[PDB]
Amino acid sequence: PVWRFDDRDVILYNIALGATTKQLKYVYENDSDFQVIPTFGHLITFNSGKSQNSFAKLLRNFNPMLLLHGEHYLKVHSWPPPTEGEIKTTFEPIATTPKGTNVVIVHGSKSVDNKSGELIYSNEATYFIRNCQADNKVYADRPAFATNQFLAPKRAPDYQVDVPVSEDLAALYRLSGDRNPLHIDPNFAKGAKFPKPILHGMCTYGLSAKALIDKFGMFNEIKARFTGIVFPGETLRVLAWKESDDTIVFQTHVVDRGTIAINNAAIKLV
Amino acid sequence: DPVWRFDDRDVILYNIALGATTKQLKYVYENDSDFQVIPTFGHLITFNSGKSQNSFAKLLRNFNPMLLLHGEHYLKVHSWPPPTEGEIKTTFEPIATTPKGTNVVIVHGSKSVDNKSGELIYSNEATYFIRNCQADNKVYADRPAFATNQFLAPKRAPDYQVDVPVSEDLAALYRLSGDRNPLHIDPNFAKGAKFPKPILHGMCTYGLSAKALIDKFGMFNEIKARFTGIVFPGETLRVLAWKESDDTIVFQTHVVDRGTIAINNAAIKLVG
Repeated sequence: PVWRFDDRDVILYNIALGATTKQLKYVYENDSDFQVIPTFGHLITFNSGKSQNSFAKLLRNFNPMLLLHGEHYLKVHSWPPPTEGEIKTTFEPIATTPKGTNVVIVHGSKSVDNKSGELIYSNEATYFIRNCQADNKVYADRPAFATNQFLAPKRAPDYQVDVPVSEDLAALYRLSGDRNPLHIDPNFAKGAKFPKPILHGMCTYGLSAKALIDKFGMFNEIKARFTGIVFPGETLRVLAWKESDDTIVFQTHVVDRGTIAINNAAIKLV
Repeated sequence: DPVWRFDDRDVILYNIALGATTKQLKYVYENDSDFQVIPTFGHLITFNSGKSQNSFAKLLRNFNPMLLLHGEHYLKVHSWPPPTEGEIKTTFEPIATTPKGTNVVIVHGSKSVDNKSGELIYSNEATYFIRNCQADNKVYADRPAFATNQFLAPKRAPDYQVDVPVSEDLAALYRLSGDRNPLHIDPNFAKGAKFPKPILHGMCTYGLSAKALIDKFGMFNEIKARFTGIVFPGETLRVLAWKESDDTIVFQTHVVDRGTIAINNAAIKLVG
């Protein structure tokens, strides 16, 4: 499963996460510090054309409409990550945990440089699937950062920033690979008992990641739990605590409805 | 002859850069029943290949690519509606050349066909104005009347007007459609080309104008315009339009912030 990407993918993605023309490092391929926002590494999901669904063989009675992306963990192993090239992704289940009539699956991936074999990204996605059966198995150990609950300490946030979400952001963001109609088609969305189309959880995650970098600098590890929906046109509020020399704990709040979109989350600074 | 392979992603990215939003899913969602492309999309072969820029620098002397300015553009869509995906093959043929002092005015033509059928999709006539250059004085082919029509704005007040904000970040998005010229994003190159800061692509202004016109008047299959003034990211456009027959909408594009004219001598031909 090979994915060839270039500066156009990088810039399209960076802009979707709020990169501006003031930040030429994000939007301009000839800038001396031209760079990709590291959450870009998850996009192998949409460019590893069939292989991505390899966890399904371990499931029974699997209905895709009943699947939820509950957690995501990403690591960058080669700093800084590349802004162009060719990467090969290997997918492997990490764990399956039967829970009543449902299953929690942890699905792992590793993306390497296709012309040297150098490890670039790794991802661990946690999926929650209703009305599904599976074996109770553990295929691999997980990094501490991936399973850390990252509870916000009982003090004031060291940082707070508001991030308006364009009413049209999902329309742009989906060009990075995820075409799910839930994020764009009102008929589909309302048909699915949503008030209107929702923003991609990974876009919320990225937006959060970008905002945190503007303040705290770059990170090579990120983990978060998805706890609530976000609508385009709404405003996100990122609350952040500096919890070690290494580690920024955060939450992403939705101002307009007084909910929480991202919780149990942190980044590890380079 | 360069082969251009494009898909829904290119179309939506282009359409969004021209101000298309989720209020108009026909421009921004590929599974919309009316999914379509704003037809200026057909010009992109002008900037998105190497044989599109080296194929005319062929009668050029002392050419600097950074000293290039786009002066007029004509586009015709021959196959309606324009495809939202496919493979297109383009042939470039010189139309005319002229020295004007130490600079050079060049009219360069192109025809774009489907790569699977040989069917004519788009025709383009670009007019370039290049600073600090030198060339022969020549004329190689005839031109459609619509391309050389001066389309003088009628003396009456416009039949229609609308303002179009230009995001400070729009050139960064627009250039992803193919024209990477650093003049539109890098202050160093913009000043190298004698502008105070990066300028918006002439073709983005052109396309923003086209999009506003379509919203009011419907689809067109033929467009021509003269570029007469710079536009900076962050400024506000004003499209002025005059209905000049059941067929033809004459327009100008003004810059509200500085009281200048960015596009003049311009019109579209409405589809049937």
